[PDB]
Amino acid sequence: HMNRIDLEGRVVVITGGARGIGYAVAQRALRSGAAVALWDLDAERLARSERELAELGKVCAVTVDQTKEAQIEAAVGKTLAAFGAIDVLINCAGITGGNGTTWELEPDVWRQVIDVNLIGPYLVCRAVVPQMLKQGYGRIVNIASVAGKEGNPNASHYSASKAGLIGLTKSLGKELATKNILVNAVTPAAAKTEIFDSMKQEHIDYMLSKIPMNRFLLPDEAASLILWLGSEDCAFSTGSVFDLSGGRATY
Amino acid sequence: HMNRIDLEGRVVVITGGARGIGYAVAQRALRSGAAVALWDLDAERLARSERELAELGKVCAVTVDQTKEAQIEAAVGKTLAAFGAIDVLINCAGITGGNGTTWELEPDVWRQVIDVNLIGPYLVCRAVVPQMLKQGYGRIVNIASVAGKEGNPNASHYSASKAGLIGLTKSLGKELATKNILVNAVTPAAAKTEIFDSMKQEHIDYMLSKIPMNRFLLPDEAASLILWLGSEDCAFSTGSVFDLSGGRATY
Amino acid sequence: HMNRIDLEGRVVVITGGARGIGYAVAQRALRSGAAVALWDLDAERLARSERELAELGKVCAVTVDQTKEAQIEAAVGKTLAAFGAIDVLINCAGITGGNGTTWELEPDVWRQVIDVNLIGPYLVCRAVVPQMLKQGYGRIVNIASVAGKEGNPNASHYSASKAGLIGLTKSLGKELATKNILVNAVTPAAAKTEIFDSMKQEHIDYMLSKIPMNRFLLPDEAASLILWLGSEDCAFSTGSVFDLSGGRATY
Amino acid sequence: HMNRIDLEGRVVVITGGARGIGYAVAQRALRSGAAVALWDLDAERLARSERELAELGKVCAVTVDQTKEAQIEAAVGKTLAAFGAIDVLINCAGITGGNGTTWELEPDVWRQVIDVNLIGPYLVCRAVVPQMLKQGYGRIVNIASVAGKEGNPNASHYSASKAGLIGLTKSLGKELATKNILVNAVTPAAAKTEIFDSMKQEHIDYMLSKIPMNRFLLPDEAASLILWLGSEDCAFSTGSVFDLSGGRATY
Ligand SMILES: NC(=O)c1ccc[n+]([C@@H]2O[C@H](COP(=O)([O-])OP(=O)(O)OC[C@H]3O[C@@H](n4cnc5c(N)ncnc54)[C@H](O)[C@@H]3O)[C@@H](O)[C@H]2O)c1
Ligand SMILES: NC(=O)c1ccc[n+]([C@@H]2O[C@H](COP(=O)([O-])OP(=O)(O)OC[C@H]3O[C@@H](n4cnc5c(N)ncnc54)[C@H](O)[C@@H]3O)[C@@H](O)[C@H]2O)c1
Repeated sequence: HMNRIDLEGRVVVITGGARGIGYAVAQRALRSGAAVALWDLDAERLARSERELAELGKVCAVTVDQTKEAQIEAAVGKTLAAFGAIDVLINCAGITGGNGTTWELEPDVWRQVIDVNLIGPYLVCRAVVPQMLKQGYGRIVNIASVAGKEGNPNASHYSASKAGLIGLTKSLGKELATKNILVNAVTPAAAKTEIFDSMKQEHIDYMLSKIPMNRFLLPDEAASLILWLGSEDCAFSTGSVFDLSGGRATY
Repeated sequence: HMNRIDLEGRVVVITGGARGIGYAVAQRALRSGAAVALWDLDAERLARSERELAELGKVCAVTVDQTKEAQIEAAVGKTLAAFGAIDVLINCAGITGGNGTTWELEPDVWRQVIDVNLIGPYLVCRAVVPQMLKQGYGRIVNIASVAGKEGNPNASHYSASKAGLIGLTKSLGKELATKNILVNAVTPAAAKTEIFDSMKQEHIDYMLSKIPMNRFLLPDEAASLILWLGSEDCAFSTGSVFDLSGGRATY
Repeated sequence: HMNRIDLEGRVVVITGGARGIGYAVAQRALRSGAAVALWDLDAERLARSERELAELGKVCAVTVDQTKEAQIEAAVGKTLAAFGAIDVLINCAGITGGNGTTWELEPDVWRQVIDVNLIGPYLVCRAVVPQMLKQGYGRIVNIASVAGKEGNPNASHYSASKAGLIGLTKSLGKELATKNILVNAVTPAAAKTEIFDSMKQEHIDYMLSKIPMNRFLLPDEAASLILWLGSEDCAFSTGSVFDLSGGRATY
Repeated sequence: HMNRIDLEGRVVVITGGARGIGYAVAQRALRSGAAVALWDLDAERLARSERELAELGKVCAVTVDQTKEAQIEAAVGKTLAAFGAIDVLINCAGITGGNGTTWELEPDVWRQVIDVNLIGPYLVCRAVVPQMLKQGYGRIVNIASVAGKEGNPNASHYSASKAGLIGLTKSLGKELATKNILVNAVTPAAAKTEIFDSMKQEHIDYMLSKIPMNRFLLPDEAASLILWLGSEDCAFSTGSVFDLSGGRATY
């Protein structure tokens, strides 16, 4: 009994599309009638995901490091050559940077998390917004985290980067509010994906204990809301934050 | 290009269903396959709305003052006799109480706004939750306001009541988080309905000036998100607040 | 090493002044040079508290039920007869209403908590604000709770009442923003106003598990911030919420 | 009638101390009995500010780029040689980065704002926290902005950097909550640190239209709250955000 999201005729770019939440978003988008451009850093995994997802619809895989402007420019070009538009942008491709106190983390890792998780979505938005303006239509969905609302201990870099991504979402949504391009963020709690391998077990336990629903988020459940925000039904919500924390968040 | 929300086989109670946002929710729910129990104080208008909406699906109209426990009990009984379940509850039936400073409003009007807008949804939830527990399923959607997030000047009673409704939503969602009944609120900005007749023109202008999208909310747009929250696709969001303010709200 | 708050020549009304946080605020206000009007329900506890506090400065004990307009009017008159002004209003008369799920609490207790915790501060503000407008100066501090930010399970009435009090604070602060009367709320965690039952150590452990500082708030610590908000140095903060949750709150 | 903040015997580091809010904080800290280490980039402005402030108490001027680990290490050493401790850290070195839409700002300016406004305070905290842990005491105050709560249009980099700084504050406060080092942020509105161009009265009117108090924040008013958060009376607030927006912020 899933809702039938209407993405017919639309083109959806998904960063981080090779695995995890991004891959589940790709599956649901293809089942909703979209063409999907799957953007990811991991060229080998991306090839396997492309061939799996092609069974569901039109897919174009693009290898891109979303911290590098020149690679993003080439990715926009390849996407437009395949499909002719970018109607929907899902920024999904973050890293955790491991766990440690603010003063014990390595500064190069702190900077890397800010680069991948905050600078990256900024650079992708900078490249894609002019195309959405050209179209007179777009939807942008930034995948943040409940950590960006809350400031998790032992995850200061991750939390600051996702809090910053929420701030970017609020500014960009207000800049585009009269231009038919709506821009929102989602705040998931932990979902059991491969990103768990980059964290300490005690941090995973901590994240679970704070969830009133008493289980982790499933990627398919995340995709339901993410693609709602990528659809025309999302019509009067912009610069806003939509929660996926299983009852945890208090705002 | 609207999404097809799957409410097939479900029963939706809508308070305030005779007009405005509640009526638009009823239309969309019927088009989504739900049976609708339309609850409202205005017995005459409710009869006209029932006969209009019956063209779209199964409708049972129920006259009820949602400040009166005994009338709510009778309304639950009438709804169950018609349709056998209450799967979804949309609390929509608020009043504004006019406009004036906190110290110049009449205390009886201040109390009346709290009664209708906060006590009322509490009493309806109290009566309906045991039925949802009996079913092993429910969705509750409380229609608050951006005023409940922000505290509008000259609307202290309305703002306090809607802020209180958000607090109730957060408590109730956490109480039910392991019971398969998810509970969320929405925060609309102003929509041009008959509720405008109860406010001063300068307050209407104030509300509009704060909207980055530069227009009012349409009832049909509100219904898209309200019924998403009333669907099974809403799966890992509870005790949460979903915005409909056209870019205004900053949280 | 406590700060010396300058309340010299100011008159402070404290509701709930005979007990708990209100009593600690009274002690600190007298030590800061204020005259204090202690407003409370229990004439006997008031008389005892007045005798103790008179050793610190000028105190007027006022018996008043802050849910009753006529008693508030008599209380304002008695305060003005004693001291000639009301410069600062501290609303600290809240009750908890016990604990239970939203659908199992008694409706009359739900209503009583709304009346005491939300209607009461509204009624006191509506009587006191006109006096502050005559003076051209005032400070209002509403004691809310972290429950008003978060929606605690099994405390839906308490949480809704405190969330509503925060909404009132936001509206009233904006109404008075050019009138030299600043209006703010505080959100304490679990405050150690009472030694709990010797059999509830498990529940005490649970409450402390939500507080990163791993102890309860002391009333004297609350009074430091409450009276800062009651002082002239609070100069550019209004309609705002100041946290006292020991690291718990995430906004 | 200002409060007498007790900073007797304490050492306060102020980044951005030569100008604006940082200079006003220095004046108030010296008047409160503190020794002040003024940290700033401009040796010339630092020397002028040091000469003026030395009339109020003990001051050590430290030339440091707070984006450079090696310079921060030299700055901590010079501060400890002069004064023997760092009890209080005020991070007040932010830049605006100009204005423009998200897609038209220069990426190197976007990165520079993140570096100065988010990476810099992180680097200063990582050097100073170990010293506060050796002392068994500290207070950290991060000067953020209302833009970090709200996401101002045409200031996406500034807003994201300040939102990220708030996230860092929340994580670091919780990491230190049992270590006697409390960590909080302030959110000023438009502060009158500089007289704006004589031709921008229309833009000044627009900024003031968003502030209910209808004037700009004064640096000395900001310093009252900033140093309260730097004092022992700030005792049960950590990982929190204290507002200085003149009624604008809605959380
Ligand atoms: N998984 C969770 O529990 C969880 C919780 C909260 C938020 N989130 C967020 O959701 C998003 C998806 O998480 P996930 O669990 O699917 O993660 P994941 O590790 O399974 O997948 C992330 C993907 O991003 C790609 N990627 C990383 N850096 C990149 C870069 N510079 N350029 C391009 N691609 C890059 C990786 O190759 C990978 O395929 C992330 O932004 C994450 O922060 C996840
Ligand atoms: N319309 C807006 O601009 C706007 C903005 C923000 C929030 N909201 C909220 O959305 C909801 C719907 O607003 P609307 O514009 O459709 O209002 P409306 O005035 O058009 O309809 C409200 C309905 O509620 C009914 N009602 C009132 N008191 C009742 C009671 N005690 N018991 C039962 N029914 C009762 C009325 O008869 C009416 O049919 C309200 O809760 C309102 O506060 C509306």
